[PDB]
Amino acid sequence: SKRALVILAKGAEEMETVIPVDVMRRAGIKVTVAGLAGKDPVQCSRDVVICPDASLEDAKKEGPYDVVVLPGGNLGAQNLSESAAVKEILKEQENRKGLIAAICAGPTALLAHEIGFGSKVTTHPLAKDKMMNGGHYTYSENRVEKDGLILTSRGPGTSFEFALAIVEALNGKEVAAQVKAPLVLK
Amino acid sequence: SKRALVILAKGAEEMETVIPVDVMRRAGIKVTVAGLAGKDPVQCSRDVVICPDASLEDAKKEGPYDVVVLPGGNLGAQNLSESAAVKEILKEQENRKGLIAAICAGPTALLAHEIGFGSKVTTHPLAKDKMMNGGHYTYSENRVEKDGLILTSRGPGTSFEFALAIVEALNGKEVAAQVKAPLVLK
Repeated sequence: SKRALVILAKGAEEMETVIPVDVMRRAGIKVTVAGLAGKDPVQCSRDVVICPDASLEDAKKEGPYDVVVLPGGNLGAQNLSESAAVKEILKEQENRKGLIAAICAGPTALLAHEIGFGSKVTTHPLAKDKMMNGGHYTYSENRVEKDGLILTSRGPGTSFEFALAIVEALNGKEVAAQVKAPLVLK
Repeated sequence: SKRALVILAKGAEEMETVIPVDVMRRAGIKVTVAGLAGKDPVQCSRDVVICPDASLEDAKKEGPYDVVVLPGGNLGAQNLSESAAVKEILKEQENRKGLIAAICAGPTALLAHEIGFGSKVTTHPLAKDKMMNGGHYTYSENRVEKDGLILTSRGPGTSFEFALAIVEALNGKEVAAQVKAPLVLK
């Protein structure tokens, strides 16, 4: 009965959006895919078009959520970083001691909104310098990094690991293992 | 300048749809996401809603394609299996000696349409018995199986491998390696 908010902006990495949504739903998490710009379909980085479940404005009224998830994609992460609405959502989640999960370029939105300073984080290798501007975080090359309530990961190829880490954090290791087996992961 | 047709039906596994589309586009392949039922948005197995690029009817007029891709998801694969339009597309592709790629439950649509009999194939473990009804194929537990122009794979967790195998088949090993590195695969 845990709840996840996935914030979907134009230019989001569609694999990094869909893998966590799908895996979290397999884990019995109630996931809301919320469109940053509104209710309209979102054109992702490789032109996959995804229809959000709700606008972010409407989804926020239905919170709070057990996790807020930020997909990557450079242009998607920049749109998340420039959003006052995302700022408020992340600050409130941080304030209530709720989990925040971000992947690839996604964690650079944490920097933009001054979230989780002092945490160990990872990002896509190409996003490291952006994330580390100012030295506000300590960098990690782990495929998934979790420092308390800040959970980060590196890229499309770590999305399953990222998603299962979220499942483990919310629903426990046993559920994560049960969800993992039918995926045919290596 | 290679071209891929991805046939998207209600109940398709969204990870198995999006990963190949995204990875193939990273490889410079022109991908058409074609809606089986028409141009309308498609509700995937875990409720991700994807807007196709075109209807299958319209996409067929723009062929032929260097690969026809069948995602899995049990209900999606069943819809592919029951479609006369898919039958014609697969038979024509087989007739012109073009590549057909299917993942998870996806290969059971090959059985339904009598495509590639005598090939070595793999499927999701839970789809093995369906696929092997009649003994028309030889079963494999390889994560990706390629027997000439029939390329198969096992599940969401083999989707990157499946996608990169398609890229290698169309654009060569060097391009596949170049596309792979920024994904941060294990």
